[PDB]
Amino acid sequence: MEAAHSKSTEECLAYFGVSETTGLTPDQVKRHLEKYGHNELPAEEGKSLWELVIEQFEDLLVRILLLAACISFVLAWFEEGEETITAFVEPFVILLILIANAIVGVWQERNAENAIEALKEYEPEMGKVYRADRKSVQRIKARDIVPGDIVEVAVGDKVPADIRILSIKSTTLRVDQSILTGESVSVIKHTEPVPDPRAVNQDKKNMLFSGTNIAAGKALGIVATTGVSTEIGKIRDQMAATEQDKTPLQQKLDEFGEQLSKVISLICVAVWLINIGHFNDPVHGGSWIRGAIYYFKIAVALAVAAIPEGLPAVITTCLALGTRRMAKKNAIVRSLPSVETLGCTSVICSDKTGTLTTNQMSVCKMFIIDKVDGDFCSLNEFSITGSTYAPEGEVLKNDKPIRSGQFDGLVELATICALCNDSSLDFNETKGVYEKVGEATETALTTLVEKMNVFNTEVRNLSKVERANACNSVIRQLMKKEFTLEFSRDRKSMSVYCSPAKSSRAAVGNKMFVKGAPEGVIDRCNYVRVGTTRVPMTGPVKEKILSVIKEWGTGRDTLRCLALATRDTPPKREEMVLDDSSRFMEYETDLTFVGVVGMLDPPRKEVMGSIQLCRDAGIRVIMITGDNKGTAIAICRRIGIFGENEEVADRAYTGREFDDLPLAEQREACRRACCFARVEPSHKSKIVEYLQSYDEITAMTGDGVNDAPALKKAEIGIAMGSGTAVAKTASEMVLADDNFSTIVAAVEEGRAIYNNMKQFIRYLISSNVGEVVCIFLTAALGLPEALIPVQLLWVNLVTDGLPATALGFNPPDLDIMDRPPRSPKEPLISGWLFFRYMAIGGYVGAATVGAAAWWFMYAEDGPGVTYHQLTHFMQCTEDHPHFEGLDCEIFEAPEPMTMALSVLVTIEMCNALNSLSENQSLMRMPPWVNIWLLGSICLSMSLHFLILYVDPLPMIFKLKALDLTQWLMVLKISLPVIGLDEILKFIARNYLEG
Ligand SMILES: Nc1ncnc2c1ncn2[C@@H]1O[C@H](COP(=O)(O)OP(=O)(O)O)[C@@H](O)[C@H]1O
Ligand code: ALF
Ligand SMILES: [Ca+2]
Ligand SMILES: [Ca+2]
Ligand SMILES: [K+]
Ligand SMILES: [Mg+2]
Ligand SMILES: [Mg+2]
Repeated sequence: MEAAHSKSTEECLAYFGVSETTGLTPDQVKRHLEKYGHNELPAEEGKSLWELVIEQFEDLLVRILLLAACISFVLAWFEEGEETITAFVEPFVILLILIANAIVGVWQERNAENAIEALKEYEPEMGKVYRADRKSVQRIKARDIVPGDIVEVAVGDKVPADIRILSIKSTTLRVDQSILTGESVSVIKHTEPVPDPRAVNQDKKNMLFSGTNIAAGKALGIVATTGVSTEIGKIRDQMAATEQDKTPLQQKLDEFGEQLSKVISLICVAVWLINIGHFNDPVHGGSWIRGAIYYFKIAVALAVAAIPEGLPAVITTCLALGTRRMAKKNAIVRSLPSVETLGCTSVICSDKTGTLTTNQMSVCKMFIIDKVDGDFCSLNEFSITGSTYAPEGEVLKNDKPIRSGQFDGLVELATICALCNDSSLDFNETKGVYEKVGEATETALTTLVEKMNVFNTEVRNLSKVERANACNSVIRQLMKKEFTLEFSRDRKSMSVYCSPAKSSRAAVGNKMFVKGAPEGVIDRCNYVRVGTTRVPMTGPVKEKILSVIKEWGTGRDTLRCLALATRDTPPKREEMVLDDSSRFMEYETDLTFVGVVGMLDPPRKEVMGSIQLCRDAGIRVIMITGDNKGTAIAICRRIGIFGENEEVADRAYTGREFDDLPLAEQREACRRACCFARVEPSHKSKIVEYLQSYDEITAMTGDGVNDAPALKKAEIGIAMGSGTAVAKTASEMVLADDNFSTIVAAVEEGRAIYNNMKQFIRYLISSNVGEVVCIFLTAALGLPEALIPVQLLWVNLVTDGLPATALGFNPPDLDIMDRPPRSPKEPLISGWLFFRYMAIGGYVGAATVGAAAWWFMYAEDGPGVTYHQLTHFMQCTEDHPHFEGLDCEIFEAPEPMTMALSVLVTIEMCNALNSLSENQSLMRMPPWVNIWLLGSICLSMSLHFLILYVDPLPMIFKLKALDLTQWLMVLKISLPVIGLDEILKFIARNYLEG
């Protein structure tokens, strides 16, 4: 606990009784835990109140049905309806379907959040600290850090706790603290005291807040506060939902449901108009109000029917369900649209180092100069065993193990690697493995030096903890590190200014030690070290040096190379201005070349596969990396971006080559090229922008801070679990797995959600069109009514519920990942599908009217009215326009009506079976692909039998239907709807378009 940023570095140190370079003792940590608790926020809890999630009423179309239930509650309250109790059923036939869908949505949401919180909580967040028990920085669960330990944080890192900056290791420290202050651009810090106890966070320029991100630099601090006392910890409970509006496809279907409300309204008012000619008929006693309320009831019931009340839930669900599956593949979705968007992605740009490759770097080859004599130049090459970051392995020259201290050239090589390095190693006592701290490239150097052991230091007798940095530390004693010129990607190198260590001999020379991408560094060398000697750089030498790099980079190990050099006579520090990062390169000139290291960095197993799948899915994959063009192309081949032999001249480019081109041609290069190399963070962004200028959906994959811009710019930003917090922050998705395959899976899933949405819509429209076709085909053709207000509410309850919501659990179509991506601006409803909705809608409307007619005319229990309906309904009371005045009222017979209602349900349930797949056959995609659907259907059929045969019920609705033969008819009329769509799918398949 420390109230102050306004006290000096010293004061804070003294406050906790801590040696700045060593950090807390075990016993100091034991106390501070007890006195302050773990560094975490208890919260973790309650993201939605059981109630909250229930209130996914409030939606577009659900509020309509909600209203509809009130009028039925009020029309019932005035003693009537048409029958007395039949009016108190009405409201529950409407609420029921609503409750059902609500239950499922709520369930899927709860399951999703659980699954997500399982994934997020899985891998523990780690911090880096100096503590007294270990000389080198060590990594602990952030949870364990307490006020008063020395914390190290560098570029990319999430600040783990609220920290008072003690010492800035780079020329600058830049923090992205948007999450706290809203401050959108990164901001500069210093280590000087900020006197005002009052001062706002923005003015605490010597502090670093838990949850912010280091955008540039490296720093050392002492922790002031942790857990709930944390500046961000105080404010959590609060905010008006920095939470959010719905997803593009959600807004699309919403707009589609808005204008389906239009059309249904019209057909509804139309029912009420097309009738009310029947608003004087004997049935409601001819009153000049009664049958206007009745046909108003027919309208409303028809609206509730036609309306897809479950559309808002089924999207919500397919979404939550998509998330739940992504979480099961260890992918964290930070932003809902990510799966649907990724669904129609035509291009996946991707970083290389740590993203496409494993980022488990090992130095396996290195060389220095051996002989230089005129046009002859020769190198001492070396091999290094050990693939891992473990200091165990040996240097080989000519298959024989050497003692690197034998070669002065290697002594300097080791010296630079050690000194020009912001990273180190830590040995995990539990996992029992040597882990990097800071960047892999840099750490590889660290582990290299330990292997080279150039001062023959005695290490056989050291713990695995001590052995980690021993040889490095030895070098650190040999030279004092005045300051460092942080690595920056423009010059593609990094520097370190040093003076000799004891101050034993003042002015025997300061040095700068340099490491960097070989082409730039070698260009800034005028000399070439030969052992302890120096000689002028020359063409033949450069050509030699470079060719062996080309060799290693392009070879079968595809080595990642770094050149190392010393500046023998640096500027005086006084002539050096550190404020301006753009002078660092000139400072790094007049160099002496020492040598080269080549690094092994294997491509991930899963990658080549995923790329193949993208090809098939019509998706492009571009590599975009700061690394050398040689090695980047070599790796593309190894990954399958390029085949092992292809002129690539026209479709791999460096940054320079790319910038050399005119804008027009840059844009076009992006369309054919798959490999961009030696490229800055601005370029990654620009390339993505270019792709986006073909109105395509672009995804960026990456691990590093140099990916954030592109990660942000892209439609979907996918960050590695292993990578930086800043890359993760700029992302919509995070592979905690680091498993590239999930990207493809995620594509497939977004594709499937779309297709599931489609099938739902097809199912409802076509079916509910038939329900409407039906009522208008009677009223026009001039028949007795086929259904009543509650009978309409019944087909609705039982066709528009779980059989529909179920489609959302349809499996992926069989060819889903074999057609190219959908353009995002495609007509939601295809002209051709609109037709298919009508074909089906028409058969359904006609099959249900034809059913009641068949009861009347052809049926043996029905009166034998024979063809021509006997031509009207006029008959009325006893024996009229005497046209076989044989039977009196048979109209109002429940039999014809309950016939139709049973064809409607049965047939609707049939073309749900067509809605397992857009254009696939029940022969290839059978009904048992979706069991959930089949259950729902039984539940409906089941519910529909109940209503018919449990003896109070049929009165509330209508008389039952002769099991044995009437059903055989219902089924005979309804089954063909399947045969119809299945020809219609045959059309769209065996002719094709989309
Ligand atoms: N810490 C460092 N110090 C000096 N040079 C580096 C360092 N890290 C990387 N480099 C060099 O700078 C280049 C640019 O790195 P970057 O832009 O991050 O792309 P990538 O890491 O994928 O190569 C690398 O290819 C490597 O040659
Ligand atoms: F890991 Al890279 F460019 F390939 F930063
Ligand atoms: Ca409905
Ligand atoms: Ca329906
Ligand atoms: K983005
Ligand atoms: Mg990377
Ligand atoms: Mg990198």
